[PDB]
Amino acid sequence: KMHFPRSSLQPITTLGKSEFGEVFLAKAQGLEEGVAETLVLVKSLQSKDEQQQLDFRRELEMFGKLNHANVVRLLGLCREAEPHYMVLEYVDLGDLKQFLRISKSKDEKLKSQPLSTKQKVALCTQVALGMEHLSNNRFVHKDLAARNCLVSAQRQVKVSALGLSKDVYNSEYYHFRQAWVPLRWMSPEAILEGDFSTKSDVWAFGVLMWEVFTHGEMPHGGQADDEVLADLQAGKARLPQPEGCPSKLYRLMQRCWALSPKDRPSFSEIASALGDS
Repeated sequence: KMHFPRSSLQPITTLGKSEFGEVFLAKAQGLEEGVAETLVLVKSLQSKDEQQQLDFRRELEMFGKLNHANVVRLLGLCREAEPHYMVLEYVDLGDLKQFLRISKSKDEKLKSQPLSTKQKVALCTQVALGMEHLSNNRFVHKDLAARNCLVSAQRQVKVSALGLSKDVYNSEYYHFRQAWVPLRWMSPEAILEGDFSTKSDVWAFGVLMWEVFTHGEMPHGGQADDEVLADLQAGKARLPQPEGCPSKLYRLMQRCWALSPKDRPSFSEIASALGDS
């Protein structure tokens, strides 16, 4: 495909483990013309299980096909030998969730740089633009959340797919029907029927906006996974309005959480709604 020699990868930091394998940062020598070494994100496929092989292929096909400022690029593939690697574009900072939590500590006495409403909207708009492109290209992400978005030091956002469910973000994944699913970001049809669509990505986007407006708080924090699932089954799952979130944008969040996927806004509609602000 877009073959890259693994011999030009110098591992720098292990980020964590996904259901596919290890996720690590590396310096990629002579990856882009002009630049000597490019810091990249590497996903390995250490699982020879059928489902994981198909998911790894699904991700590299998606990133390989998409081309947008708010979506990470597929920079290389190492499928010439074992284990296989997916080489993705990285950032100078890290994931969006980490950025949100560092911006505003729960301890008011610590130094902080809280995001203004304008800054929060700018982060949301960039994700909506990246997701509008992804969905325009008939793809379904299935794991949209702040942990899976990347941000630079100047708040430029890119939709990615890290899925560090085994360690770093193990608290955001739930053991359900023999799989580790992102429970607190899932619409009822996606988790209870396995029905994933652009509209299940719309529900997840609603949750992501909530994560931004709370400076990265856990959705339904203080409720155990089992309670979250039972509330979702009963149609009682309701994220509260964060303080500092305008009424207009919370109602938009609420329409993303419509029970029927047919009543949720499309990404083009969300990108426009965010533009009024």
